[PDB]
Amino acid sequence: ANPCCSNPCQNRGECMSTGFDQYKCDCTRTGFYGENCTTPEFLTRIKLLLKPTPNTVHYILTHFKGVWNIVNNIPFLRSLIMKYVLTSRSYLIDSPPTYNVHYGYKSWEAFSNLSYYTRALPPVADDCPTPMGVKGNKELPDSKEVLEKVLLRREFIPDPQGSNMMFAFFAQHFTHQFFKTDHKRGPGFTRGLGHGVDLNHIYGETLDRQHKLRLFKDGKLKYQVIGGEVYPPTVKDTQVEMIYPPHIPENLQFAVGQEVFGLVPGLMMYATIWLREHNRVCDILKQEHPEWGDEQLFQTSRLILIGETIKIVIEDYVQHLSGYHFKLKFDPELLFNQQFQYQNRIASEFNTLYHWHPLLPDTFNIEDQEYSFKQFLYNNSILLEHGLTQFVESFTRQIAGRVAGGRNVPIAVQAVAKASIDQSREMKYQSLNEYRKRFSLKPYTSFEELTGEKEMAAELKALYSDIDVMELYPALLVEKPRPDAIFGETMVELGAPFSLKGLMGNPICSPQYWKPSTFGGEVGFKIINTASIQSLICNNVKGCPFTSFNVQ
Amino acid sequence: ANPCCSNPCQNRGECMSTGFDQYKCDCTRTGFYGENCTTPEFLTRIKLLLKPTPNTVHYILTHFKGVWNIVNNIPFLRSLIMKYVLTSRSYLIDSPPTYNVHYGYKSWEAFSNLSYYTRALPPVADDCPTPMGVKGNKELPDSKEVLEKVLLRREFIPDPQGSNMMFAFFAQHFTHQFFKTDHKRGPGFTRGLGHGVDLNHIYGETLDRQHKLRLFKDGKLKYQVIGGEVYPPTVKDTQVEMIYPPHIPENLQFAVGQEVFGLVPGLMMYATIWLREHNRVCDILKQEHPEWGDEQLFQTSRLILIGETIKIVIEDYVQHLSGYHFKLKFDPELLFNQQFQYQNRIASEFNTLYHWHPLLPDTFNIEDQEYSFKQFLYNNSILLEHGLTQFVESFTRQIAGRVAGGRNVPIAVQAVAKASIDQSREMKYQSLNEYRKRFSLKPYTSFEELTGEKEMAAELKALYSDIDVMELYPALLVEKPRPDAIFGETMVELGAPFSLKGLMGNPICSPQYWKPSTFGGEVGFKIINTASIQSLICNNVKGCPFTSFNVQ
Ligand code: HEM
Ligand code: HEM
Ligand SMILES: *[C@@H]1O[C@H](CO)[C@@H](O[C@@H]2O[C@H](CO)[C@@H](O)[C@H](O)[C@H]2NC(C)=O)[C@H](O)[C@H]1NC(C)=O
Ligand SMILES: *[C@@H]1O[C@H](CO)[C@@H](O[C@@H]2O[C@H](CO)[C@@H](O)[C@H](O)[C@H]2NC(C)=O)[C@H](O)[C@H]1NC(C)=O
Ligand SMILES: COc1ccc2c(c1)c1c(n2Cc2ccc(Cl)cc2)C(C)=NCC1
Ligand SMILES: COc1ccc2c(c1)c1c(n2Cc2ccc(Cl)cc2)C(C)=NCC1
Ligand SMILES: CCCCCCCCO[C@@H]1O[C@H](CO)[C@@H](O)[C@H](O)[C@H]1O
Ligand SMILES: *[C@@H]1O[C@H](CO)[C@@H](O)[C@H](O)[C@H]1NC(C)=O
Ligand SMILES: *[C@@H]1O[C@H](CO)[C@@H](O)[C@H](O)[C@H]1NC(C)=O
Ligand SMILES: *[C@@H]1O[C@H](CO)[C@@H](O)[C@H](O)[C@H]1NC(C)=O
Ligand SMILES: *[C@@H]1O[C@H](CO)[C@@H](O)[C@H](O)[C@H]1NC(C)=O
Repeated sequence: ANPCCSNPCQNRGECMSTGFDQYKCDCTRTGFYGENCTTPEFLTRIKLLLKPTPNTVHYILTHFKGVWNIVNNIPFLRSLIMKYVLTSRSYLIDSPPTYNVHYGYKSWEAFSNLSYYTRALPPVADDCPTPMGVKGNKELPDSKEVLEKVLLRREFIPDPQGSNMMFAFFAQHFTHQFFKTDHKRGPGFTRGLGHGVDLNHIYGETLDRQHKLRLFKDGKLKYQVIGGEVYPPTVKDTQVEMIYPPHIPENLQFAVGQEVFGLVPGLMMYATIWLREHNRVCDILKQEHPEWGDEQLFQTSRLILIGETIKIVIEDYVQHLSGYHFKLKFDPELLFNQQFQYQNRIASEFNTLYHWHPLLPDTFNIEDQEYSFKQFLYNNSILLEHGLTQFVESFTRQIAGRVAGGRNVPIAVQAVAKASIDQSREMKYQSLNEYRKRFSLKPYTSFEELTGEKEMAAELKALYSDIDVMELYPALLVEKPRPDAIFGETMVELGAPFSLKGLMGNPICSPQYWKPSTFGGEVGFKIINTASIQSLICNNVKGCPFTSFNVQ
Repeated sequence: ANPCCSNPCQNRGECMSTGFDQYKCDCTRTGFYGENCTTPEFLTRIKLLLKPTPNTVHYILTHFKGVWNIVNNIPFLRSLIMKYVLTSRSYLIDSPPTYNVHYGYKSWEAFSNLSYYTRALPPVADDCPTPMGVKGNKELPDSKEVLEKVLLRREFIPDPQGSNMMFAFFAQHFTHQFFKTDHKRGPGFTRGLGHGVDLNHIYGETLDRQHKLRLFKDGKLKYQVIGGEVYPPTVKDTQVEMIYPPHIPENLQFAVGQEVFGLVPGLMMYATIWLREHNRVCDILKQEHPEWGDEQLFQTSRLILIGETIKIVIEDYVQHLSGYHFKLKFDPELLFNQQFQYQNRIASEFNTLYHWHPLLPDTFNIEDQEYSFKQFLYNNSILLEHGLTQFVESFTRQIAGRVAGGRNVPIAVQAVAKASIDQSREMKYQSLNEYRKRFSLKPYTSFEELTGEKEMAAELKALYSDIDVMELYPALLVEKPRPDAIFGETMVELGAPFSLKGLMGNPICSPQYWKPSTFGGEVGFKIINTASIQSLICNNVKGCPFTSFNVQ
C-alpha cells in the first residue's frame, strides 16, 4: 500500500509518498539525481571510479608486514593514517539520529525519546505486502529451520584469529553497558540512556544506584575481602537490585553496576577487575590531591576509567579483531581539525550484529576443570574457588569460536539466536542487501557468493528463494569470512562506523574535555594514554599474570 | 581554602588545586601559556593585534546603511557575511557542556544529568572566603538595597529601538519553552529536558501531556470555537494540568502546552496563534499528502513549526533588537562546511540575563482600555473580550520599555527582580568582570564606566566598594546601553552565543534533517523558509492585521 515499500530511492536518498500510489525521492547531498537517485554527478563519477573496495582496503592493511612496521615507528605517518581511518569510517553514521522502530520518517518524538534504539535504516512499513518490502514470499522462512540448518554448531569451530575467552568476556562486559534492552517495552527500546560508553555497568545507570555502590570515602567504591582478595560487595550490604536465581546464597549475591553481571563468572571477573582499578585510581588521585574530597575523587576516577576503556578498546580489542599490521591509536586530537559530532545514539542494528554467541565454547575450561553451561552460569563460587589469577590464566589459554563461516552457535544458547532472528523481524528490519547498500557495499548476487561455499548456500536458497530477501543477522553468522578471519565483510563494514561513533563520540574526546586538568593533572592523563589490557590485569590481579586477547 | 578561589587562570585556562594551598593552570588550546595562562603565543599576538572590539563591529553593522543595502541584495556576499556571524559567535560556548550549579570540575554527573542548567562559568567553591572568591566583604550588599536604588522604575523609560508588546510577549512566550526552572529542586534545575526549541510550550513536555492536547484527527491539536473564533481547549474536557487561581471559571481555563501560559493574556495570545498555525499546516500537509495518517501529519507539522520558529526568531526577532542594517538570514547550509556541534544545553546564565522585565509597561493598553497588572494577570476573559485581532493591533502600538540604562524594573514585579539577585548568589555566580573576561570583553574599571553616568554609579560604589565584586544580573539592567539601543555590550556579547547555539544547534539544522522530505516535501519546506511574524499573524488572525516588533 505504501508506495515506498519497494525501497526505490538509492544512494541514501529518502522516500516520501506523494499520493496513494506515487512517491518522490529526495536526493539532497547524495551525489546523484534522477527519479530514484541513480544518475551520478561528474564529481561523483570520479569518486566512484577512484574509491577502492573495502576488501582491497582490508588486504593492504593485513599484508606488507614490513611496510607497516616502518609506518608504525613514525608518529607522523601513523597519525595521518589513523586520522584517515577515523574520518572515512565515521562519515557513514547519521548524527543526530533519525529513525527508530516506530518512525520510518523523521520526527521530534524519534529524536528526543532516548528510550528507543536508533536505526541505521528505517523499518519496513506496516502496510507493505512482504516482510522485506515487495520481494519474497508473504512470510520469511521458519526461524527455527534457519537456526538448525546454518546456525547451530555441529563440531566446535575455533576462531583462526586466536581470540580467547578473555576477549569474549571483555566483549560481553564492554558491550553490555550500552546494550541493555528494555524488555518491558520491546526489542527496540534500551535502558542505557547514556547511549554510549559511560561505564554505567560499573557505577550504575541512576544516581541512587551509584550512591548505594559508593563508599563515600576517598571516592572509592564499596568492596569486601574474601580470602584476602577484593571482591564486589553483597546485595545485603548495598541494597542494590541484582538479578539472581532464588537458590543463590546471600554472600554470593554480588552487587555491581549492571544488574545482570551475576549471570556468568566471566562478567564478574571483569567487574572485579574494573572495581579494583577504580579504587586504585582513587589512591593515585588522593596521593596527588590530598585537598580533594570524596565526590571529586570518585568523579575524576570515573572519567579516567572511561578514557582507559576507550584506550583499551581501540588499541587492544579493536586492534586484535582487525588483524591489521597498522597499530591503531586512541588520539582525540586527530579529530579536532575535522567535522565530527561529539554525540552518539546506540543503533538497534549495532545491537543485532554484536550477538557474537559463536565465540562461546562447548565448555568453560578453568585451570584443570571443564564446566558445562549448567555448571558455569550463575555460579560465582567458581570465581571464589580459583581466583582472578587462575581465571585470567585459564581464559587467556582457551580459544574462542569463530563468529562468521556459519554453523557455530553453541546449542546451549540457541534460543537467543532464534530470538535474534525473530526480534529482527519484529522490528521490521530491511534485508541484508539493503543494509549492504546503505553502507556502500556491493549487494550479493547469490547465496554462494555470500557463504563462499555450496552446502549452506543450498539450504539458504531453499529457504529464502531470493538473495534480496536474506535477513541481516543470519547472514552475518554464515557469511564467508575474510581469509583466516573471524568476521565477513558485512560485519566489519557495518559495525566499524557504529563502534567508532560510540567511542570517539564520547564527550571526553571533545577538545574542551581532552586536557590533563580534566583528569586531575598529567598523572591521571598518563593513566589513560598508557592504558592496556595487560596493564589493567597486572595492576589489579595478583601475580601480574600475562594476558592478551589472543592465544599463544 | 581552595587555592583557585581567586580565579587565577586567565583566557579560559582551567584551574586545578595541586595541594592545600597550591594551584596549576591548564592552558591547553588557549593560545596562551605561563603560570596563569597570560603569556601569548605568536599566533595569539597576531590575532590580538587584528581582532576588532565588539563595539567596533556593532558600529559597522549599525552604520553604513547604503553599503548594507547593496550587500543585502548580493546573495553570495550576504551568505558570506552571515557565515562569519555564525562562526565567530559559535566559538564561545562549551559544547558538549561542562559545569553546572554543583560541579566546578568536569564530571560525568555534570554532563549526563539533564535536569541541571549548565554553566558558562563554574560556581564559586563553598569554602572561598568571600561570595565572589577572594574579593569584597564576607556578604554581598542588601539585594533589597540594590533592587530599590538602581532597578525599581520611578518613571517609565520607553525603549528607543521602539520594541512593542508584540515583541515583549513573543520574547516571553518563545523563551519560556527552554526556561522552566524546577523550583522543587532548585534554581539550577530545569524542567525543559529538550534544552532548546522543541515547542513543548505548544505540544507539551511529556508524551502523556501531548496526547491530552492532541485531537488524533489529521494531526491537529484540540481546540474550541468560542464566538466563531478558534481558542485552545478547556481543562474541563481535556484534564491537562494548568496553573490557575482557584476562582477562575472552568471555561476560562485554556489548556495549552506550557502550564503557566494562563498567567497573562499576552502568552495566551501567542499560544492561540501558534495553535491555529499547527492545524493550518496540518490542513496544508493533508492537502498535499492525502495518504498520510494522524501521527505523521502531527509530527511533520511540529517539525515545520519548529522551523518557522527558528526562522522568525532570527530574521524578525533577533533582526529587531540587533539594530543591524545587514539583513540576518536563517540558512543551515552555511554551517555544513564548518565545525559546529549540533547539540545544545541551556545555560543558567542565559536564563539569568533573559529576565527582560523592564520591557513591561505600567499598564496594558488594549483598544481603549488600560488594564493594570492586577486586572491583566490570570484574566483570559480579556482575550475573549477583545479578540486576537484587537490584541495584535493594540500590542503592535503599545511600546515596551528599555531593558538596560537602569531603573526600569516595574514595581509590580519587584519580587521577581530581587529573586533573580538572590538566586544568582544562591547559585554562586561569579562576578560581572569574570563573565566579561569569559566572553572576551574588557573588564570594567569603574562603576561609572559600567553605568555611563554618575548617580546610579555612586550608589553602586557605596554598595559594592569594588567593581570586581559587581554582580552580573544587576549590571545587565543598569549597564550603559549602546547608542539609542535597548541593551548594553554585556547583554549582547554574552547572550548572542547562547542564543545562536540554541537556534542553529537544533537537529533540524543538521545536514540529514535540512531537506524537503523531512517536512513533507517542497510545500512544507517553503512554509519554513518564507515564515515571518507578519505571515504568522496574517494567516491565523482574522482580518490580517498589520503587526511588527517595532512601533510605527
Ligand atoms: C558467556 C555466556 C553468555 C550467555 C549465557 C549469553 C546469553 C545471552 C542472553 C540470555 C541474552 C539475552 C536474550 C534476550 O533477552 O533476548 C544475550 C544477549 C546478548 N548477548 Fe550474550 N551470552 C553470553 C555471552 C556473550 C558474549 C561473549 C557476547 C559478545 C559480544 C554476547 C553478546 C550479546 C549481546 C550484545 C546481547 C544483546 C544485549 C541486549 O540486547 O541487552 N553475549 N546473551
Ligand atoms: C507579562 C507579565 C509578566 C509577569 C507577570 C512576569 C512574572 C514573572 C514570574 C512570576 C516569574 C517567576 C520567577 C520565579 O519562578 O522565580 C518570572 C520569571 C521569568 N521572566 Fe517573567 N513576567 C512577565 C513577563 C516577562 C517577559 C516579557 C519576559 C521577557 C523576556 C520575561 C522573562 C522571564 C524569564 C526568562 C523568567 C525566568 C523563568 C524561569 O527561569 O523559569 N517575563 N517572571
Ligand atoms: C540529577 O541530580 C539531582 C541532584 O543531585 C538529582 O536529584 C536528587 O535525587 C535524590 C534521589 O536520588 C533526592 O534525594 C534529592 O533530593 C534530589 N535533589 C534535587 C536537588 O532534586 C537527580 O535525581 C539527578 N538526575 C538523574 C537523572 O540522575
Ligand atoms: C518514548 O516512547 C514510548 C513509546 O512510544 C513511551 O512509552 C509509552 O508511554 C505512554 C505514556 O506516556 C504509555 O501510555 C505507553 O503504554 C508507553 N508505551 C510503551 C511501548 O512503552 C515513552 O513514554 C516515551 N518516552 C518519553 C520520555 O517520552
Ligand atoms: C576506527 O574505527 C573503527 C572502530 C572499530 C573497528 C574498526 C574501525 C574496524 C573494526 N572495528 C571493531 C568492530 C567492528 C565491528 C563491530 Cl560489530 C564491532 C567492533 C574491525 C573488527 N576490523 C577492522 C576495522
Ligand atoms: C546568530 O547569532 C546570534 C543569535 C542571537 C543574537 C545575536 C547573534 C545578536 C543578538 N541576538 C539576540 C539575543 C542576544 C542576547 C540575548 Cl540574552 C537574547 C537574544 C543581539 C541582541 N544583537 C546583535 C547580535
Ligand atoms: C547441531 C545441529 C542440530 C540440528 C541438525 C538437524 C537439522 C538438519 O540440518 C541438516 O544438517 C546436516 C548436517 O549438518 C546438513 O548437512 C544439512 O545441510 C542440513 O539440512
Ligand atoms: C527506478 O527508476 C526507474 C526509472 O529510471 C523506474 O523504472 C523504477 O521503477 C524505479 N525503481 C523502483 C523500485 O520503482
Ligand atoms: C558451582 O561450581 C563449583 C565449583 O567451584 C561446583 O562444585 C558446583 O557443583 C557448581 N554448582 C552448580 C550448581 O553447578
Ligand atoms: C599569576 O601570575 C603572577 C606572575 O605571573 C603571580 O605573581 C600571581 O601570584 C599569579 N596569580 C594571581 C592570582 O595573580
Ligand atoms: C478581568 O477582565 C475583565 C474584562 O474582560 C474585567 O471586567 C474584570 O474586572 C477583570 N477581573 C479582575 C479580577 O481584574
